[PDB]
Amino acid sequence: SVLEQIDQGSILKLPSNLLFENATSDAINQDMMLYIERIAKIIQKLPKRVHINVRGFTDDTPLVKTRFKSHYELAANRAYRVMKVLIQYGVNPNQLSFSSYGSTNPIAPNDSLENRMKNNRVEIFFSTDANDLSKIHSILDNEFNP
Amino acid sequence: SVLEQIDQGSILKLPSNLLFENATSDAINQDMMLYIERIAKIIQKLPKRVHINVRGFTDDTPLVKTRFKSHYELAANRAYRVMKVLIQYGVNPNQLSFSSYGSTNPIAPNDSLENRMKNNRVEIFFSTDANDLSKIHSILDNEFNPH
Repeated sequence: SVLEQIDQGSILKLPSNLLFENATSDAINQDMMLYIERIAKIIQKLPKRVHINVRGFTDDTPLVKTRFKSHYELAANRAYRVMKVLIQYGVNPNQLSFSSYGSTNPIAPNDSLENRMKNNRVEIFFSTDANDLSKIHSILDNEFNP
Repeated sequence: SVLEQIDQGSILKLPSNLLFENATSDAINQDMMLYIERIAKIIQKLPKRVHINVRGFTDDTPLVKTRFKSHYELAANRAYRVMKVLIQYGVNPNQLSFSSYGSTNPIAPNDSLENRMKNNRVEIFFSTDANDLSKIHSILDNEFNPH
């Protein structure tokens, strides 16, 4: 699915070759722009405390004819560009950040065309900074340990 | 107390204003490297399912003595350098990533130097990708709510 759940938040998975003109570009295709607007709009309906981290991943195919010096960098620029478009479409900048995994920790091994493709993605990870449990513990800790 | 807990994980706050040559640089002061080695040393006392994210934050002071074109970029490069020094000292690349908040999410209002200086931060966040509860919910959703 485009949507996956883990215990500390939600992940929207956007394949990089739908998003970007080519293997080393960070320019977003016109036909996906309003798909990102649609993500910005649904963000406006989420709990006030939601944080949105735009995450870049790449396969490990060596970089060729590009100003980008590493996968880390390509992934960073990609996640950043998607985050920028979310801001254009009205998302509060104080609810956003971007991240880069480069070619590390792939979804699939980098040994087929299909697999490398899965490793090429931007994930939009939705979580919150909740700390009630942490406050609870700390207050009880200070009360019951010296 | 360089350590803060939130319900999804742990936040280690680095002495960022000491680690970097100046506040608009991404070059680490070589004298301070021991501090990053120290952290690196301890990370291996953590299981490999732990994910380690280095994140950069800055004040909103207009950029000055730098090739970088934005706060987002300065904070990214700083988080990245720390991430790279962690790799240097043995931390597994497959557990590591870096993030930038630029000048967003200040911890203090940007309205005095000392407050501004508080907003320049590098932090390491520790978490996991646990999905038991989600799997449990999904199993029960398919069963009692089939589509």
